[PDB]
Amino acid sequence: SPWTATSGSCKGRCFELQEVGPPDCRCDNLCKSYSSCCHDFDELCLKTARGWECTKDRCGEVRNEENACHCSEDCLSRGDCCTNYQVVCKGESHWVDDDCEEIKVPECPAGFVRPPLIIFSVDGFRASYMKKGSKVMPNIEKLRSCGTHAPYMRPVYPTKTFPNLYTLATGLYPESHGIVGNSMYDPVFDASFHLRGREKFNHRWWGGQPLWITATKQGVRAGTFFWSVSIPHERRILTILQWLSLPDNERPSVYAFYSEQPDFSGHKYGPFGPEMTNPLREIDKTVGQLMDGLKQLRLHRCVNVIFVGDHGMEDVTCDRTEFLSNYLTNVDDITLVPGTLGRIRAKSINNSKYDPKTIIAALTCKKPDQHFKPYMKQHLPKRLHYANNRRIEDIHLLVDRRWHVARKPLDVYKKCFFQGDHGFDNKVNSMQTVFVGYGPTFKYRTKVPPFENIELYNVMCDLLGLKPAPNNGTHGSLNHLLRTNTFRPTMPDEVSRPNYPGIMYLQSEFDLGCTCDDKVENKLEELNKRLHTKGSTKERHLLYGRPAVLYRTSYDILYHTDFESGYSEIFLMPLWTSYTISKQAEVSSIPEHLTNCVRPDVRVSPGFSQNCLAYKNDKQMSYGFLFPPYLSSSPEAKYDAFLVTNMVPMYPAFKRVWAYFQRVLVKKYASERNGVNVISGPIFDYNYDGLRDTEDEIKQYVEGSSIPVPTHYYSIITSCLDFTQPADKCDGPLSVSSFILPHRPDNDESCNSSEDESKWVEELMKMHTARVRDIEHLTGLDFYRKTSRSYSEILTLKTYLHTYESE
Ligand SMILES: *[C@@H]1O[C@H](CO)[C@@H](O[C@@H]2O[C@H](CO)[C@@H](O[C@@H]3O[C@H](CO[C@H]4O[C@H](CO)[C@@H](O)[C@H](O[C@H]5O[C@H](CO)[C@@H](O)[C@H](O)[C@@H]5O[C@H]5O[C@H](CO)[C@@H](O)[C@H](O)[C@@H]5O)[C@@H]4O)[C@@H](O)[C@H](O[C@H]4O[C@H](CO)[C@@H](O)[C@H](O)[C@@H]4O[C@H]4O[C@H](CO)[C@@H](O)[C@H](O)[C@@H]4O)[C@@H]3O)[C@H](O)[C@H]2NC(C)=O)[C@H](O)[C@H]1NC(C)=O
Ligand SMILES: N#Cc1cc(Cl)cc2c1C[C@@H](Nc1ncc(C(=O)N3CCC34COC4)cn1)C2
Ligand SMILES: [Ca+2]
Ligand SMILES: [Ca+2]
Ligand SMILES: [K+]
Ligand code: NA
Ligand SMILES: [Zn+2]
Repeated sequence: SPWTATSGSCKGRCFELQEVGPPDCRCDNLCKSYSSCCHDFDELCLKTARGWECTKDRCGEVRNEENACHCSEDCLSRGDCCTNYQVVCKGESHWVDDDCEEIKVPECPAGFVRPPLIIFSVDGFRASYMKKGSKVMPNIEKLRSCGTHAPYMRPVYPTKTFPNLYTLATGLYPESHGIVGNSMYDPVFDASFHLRGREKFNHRWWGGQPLWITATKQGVRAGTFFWSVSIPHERRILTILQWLSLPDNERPSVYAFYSEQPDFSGHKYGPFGPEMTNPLREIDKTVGQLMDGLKQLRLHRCVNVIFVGDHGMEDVTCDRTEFLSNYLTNVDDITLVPGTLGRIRAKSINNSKYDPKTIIAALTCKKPDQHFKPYMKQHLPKRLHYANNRRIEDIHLLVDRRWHVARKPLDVYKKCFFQGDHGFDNKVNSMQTVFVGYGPTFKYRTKVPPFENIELYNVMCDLLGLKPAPNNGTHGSLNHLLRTNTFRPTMPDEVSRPNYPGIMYLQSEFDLGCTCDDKVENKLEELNKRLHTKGSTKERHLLYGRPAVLYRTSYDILYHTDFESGYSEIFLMPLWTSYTISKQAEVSSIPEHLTNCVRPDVRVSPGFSQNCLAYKNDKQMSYGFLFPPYLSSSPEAKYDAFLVTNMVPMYPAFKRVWAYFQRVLVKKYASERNGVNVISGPIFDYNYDGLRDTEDEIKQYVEGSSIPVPTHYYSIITSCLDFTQPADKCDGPLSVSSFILPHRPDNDESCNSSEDESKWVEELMKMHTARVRDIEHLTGLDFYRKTSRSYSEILTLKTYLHTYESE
């Protein structure tokens, strides 16, 4: 390691805020972790004498600087009283014993320019501990009941510690901030990141801009967020309280506490082992020390406190391990990053025999109850946002909750007794964690719906008056947590205006190789057809306004009896198709005579249309329709569903999924939700960056054509939250579920796909559930432009994820 001159001194420097560089010895809260503290750091900065609590006998003692904390009359002015000083010595109450009283305005001491923010972060604090441990956590239960709380907060994938803490700090997905696991190899650096050792302290791992840097760059001082493991929790609290006693111009406005518990014990004992009660009690006692200490400093109605976890904890035992050696012939030629997720790469880049395709195949649906599923990273559910980083191996194993994956059996017993772990898919209930906000800027006695931890950075910025660095939150989506300091964004400006084409082409101008048995012949209904094509039913089918197109392109709005679309002249297909299905709608067949019907659209030039010949010649690719012919309002309207402008390229394997969605599931949802509005369309994300591809990024076309092949198909399914009102006459808040289905040429993902669609398609769709915001990123469209609802409410709706977990 680098040389440090430990012969310097921490006198007058204990828990200094500014870092000093090698070779200078350190006195900060992380110095122990770098083995670089000055020789007298323990003696001066980690005093322990007489413990952490005042007692009657110590009240008004002569100050003894040796003591861990003080009970002398000068201690409040020095800022170093034991947290219970005023209770024991001055007849005050513990904070927890005081009634909840609304904090309508900050009540801060003179010299405080803004309410400080204290983040109280807890590792492995599973969401359900707030109910199941409530009898042993009175301080936490008071924060929860009196402040603003969610029933749970969704972590990021993988549900590991450093990825989640750093997402809290940055607002970024792991793929963007770079901490993609607790273990990583970076092929460009040729460097490895591990929990143990020095490499993880190198700045090149840590991307984005974390909150303490955002603060500092904008003139807001920060406490150092990382605490060496051996610093007792009592000392971390005392350190924060001492910093809060610094002069105004020296004093931070943002702070973080961290606890390794309950994660540490949860690994040993399982999430609900009897041994878990004590760690929860201890954390609660720490919270009480903080709050008593704030009360002493007259800050308990001034500071905003966030109580937040990184991830939950699941029951996992050594016996529930899958071994790759039971699947692969070649297990010595791979490197596996193991555990609650798998990542596989070649052991040697000089091995020309390594082949990811044969590895995937050998891992796919090989054992009936197989407890992991292999994916190429681009095929992972888009909601995980887990692909666009060179540190993420191409081959990924999604491991079932309660299981591990390992390379060989000896890997498990050459080192177990553990009973808990985490890392699984971030929709899994056991992985959910906690959020409580308490203070003047948060709401009083308020429950908010579950939300994702990527959203918190923005809020913490709002709490501190900071402009957030660019991040993956949706700023304004959490305004409903806040009494004040809301962020009031404007809707993005539409970049491309639509064309509204009329009838401009004769049938014979088209030479598309299409056919349709549609030659059948009325002045009464002549006018009706013309009205429908000029948009007379658009209010029924486009319920929340046209989506706005946020990039430069050429597209047409096309109206029909049963659906409206925004048709791209560049991609030769809709960007979006919008239609409403009432609870009373009937499903019908595709008539025998229309099975292979495709019809030219006389509003759209031959040159801006798909053609049927390309599909005939492309022996791998077929086609489907975005507005489903099955849900036509009448036999005559059904002809509109067969327009070439409603056609999209679909692999036969995918058509099985799509047809079941369209013929069975849409009507099921309309029945259950009292009507639904559906917006469906293609997505192109060939570079797996979560963002709309430009034309030049497209890697596959329908053979012999310029018709690009989507990587995914989306649908956004909206109805009235009050399901006593039909989707098309909803006066209040909305309810949404969405999906982003991978457009794959096989159903290998679905191990039961040989069975009828009723046994597997809906399961696939649930796995590929999505937020509206995910679709916005992937399409460059902006939805819900014209509703009766507040914009912040709509932002919340766009971040909603339908998870399909139990309670
Ligand atoms: C979630 O939120 C985040 C944040 O808003 C979104 O990420 C942004 O998306 C942008 C598009 O993908 C991306 O913009 C690019 O930035 C390039 C330079 O970036 C550097 O500087 C910024 C600013 O300080 C910094 O944040 C970057 O940090 C990344 O890289 C470092 C390593 O150096 C990492 O430590 C860090 O974690 C982060 O890595 C992540 O992003 C990079 C991409 O930058 C990925 O590769 C990583 O895997 C990881 O995900 C950088 O230090 C900039 O140079 C780009 O400009 C090109 O594009 C335009 C397009 O027209 C073109 O005109 C330009 O000429 C240029 O092209 C030329 O270079 C091409 C690339 O080599 C070349 O092929 C061409 O031929 C051209 O010569 C571009 O603007 C932005 O960096 C990230 N920011 C972050 C923090 O990740 C993210 O999209 C959101 N996610 C979702 C789903 O919404
Ligand atoms: N990023 C981030 C972030 C974001 C928020 Cl909102 C709060 C906090 C954080 C960070 C956290 N402090 C914290 N985390 C981990 C550790 C830890 O593990 N350490 C220190 C040495 C070892 C490495 O192995 C043992 C210590 N301290 C408090
Ligand atoms: Ca953790
Ligand atoms: Ca893309
Ligand atoms: K074909
Ligand atoms: Na299958
Ligand atoms: Zn852990």
